[PDB]
Amino acid sequence: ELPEDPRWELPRDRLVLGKPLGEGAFGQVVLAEAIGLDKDKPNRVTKVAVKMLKSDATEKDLSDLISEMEMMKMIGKHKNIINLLGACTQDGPLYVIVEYASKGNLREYLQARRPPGEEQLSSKDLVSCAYQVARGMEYLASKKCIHRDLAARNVLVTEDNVMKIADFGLARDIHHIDYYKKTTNGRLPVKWMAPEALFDRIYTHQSDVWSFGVLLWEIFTLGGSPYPGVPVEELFKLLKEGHRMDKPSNCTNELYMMMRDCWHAVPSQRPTFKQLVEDLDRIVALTSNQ
Ligand SMILES: *S(=O)(=O)c1cc(C(=O)OC[C@H]2O[C@@H](n3cnc4c(N)ncnc43)[C@H](O)[C@@H]2O)ccc1CC
Repeated sequence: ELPEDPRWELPRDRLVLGKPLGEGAFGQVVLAEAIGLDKDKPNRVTKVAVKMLKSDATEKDLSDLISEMEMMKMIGKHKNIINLLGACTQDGPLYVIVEYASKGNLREYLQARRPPGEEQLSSKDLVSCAYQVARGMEYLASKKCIHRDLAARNVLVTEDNVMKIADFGLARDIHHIDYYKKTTNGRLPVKWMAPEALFDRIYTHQSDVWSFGVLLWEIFTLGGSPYPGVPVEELFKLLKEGHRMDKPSNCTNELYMMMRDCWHAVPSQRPTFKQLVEDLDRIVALTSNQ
């Protein structure tokens, strides 16, 4: 059984479970409606996302879920991250309630708004999106949190087009990861990892800045796939040689200098998220919406 925490505990009959949002091998997430989430307003419903364990689940699976929830509690609230909203831990299965992003992940979001060959994105929108992710990371970095898998897939979009970093409190042991394991879409995660993290198993804020650069590339290609057709072994050889991706079309020289700056071979020489936030702020201001 779990110890109760009156800070986040919500009654089970106050949560109306709905349709599934997706599964995996660890757990599953479902859409739901929560009544009286806020103490002040107990007669209004709020759409939320609920994470739970699956059927044949180990004690390790359960321990990881608890860890994720605990990390979120300590980290605190921020507009550009998926925030914790409550939990059902007593007399039943564990339910972790978080904010709901109705427009899916950033990759999907971008791909659906590409030009034809329903909604479109201006240059300012793209830069604004980048600015939001940098702010989220800046906050997370301030609370000593290292993401380890920052990518477009792990960034969700709300109904009012707000970017929110997801899966940041995840518990994933180093040296147990499969480099050859692919994603649901068919991409390899090793393609977002800084060289030092990929070869020497060293994760830091600076390694997350490297992944942010690949994320910038994903934004300006509207959801492109990095290193398409490149297997793991050839990826290693490209990184050892200093290879860097080419500048996407309809990207300014200034934004492609930023990407390169994030991909600096020496980790101390890349910009911090505090700096990235400042630069993107000035760029958003000067970028056309026409
Ligand atoms: S878990 O730790 O196994 C886990 C599971 C999932 C997952 O099943 O993802 C499936 C789909 O659900 C979407 N999704 C997750 N969280 C949200 C929120 N808050 N709003 C909307 N949609 C959400 C995913 O984007 C995916 O399509 C994901 C992550 C974990 C943690 C490692």
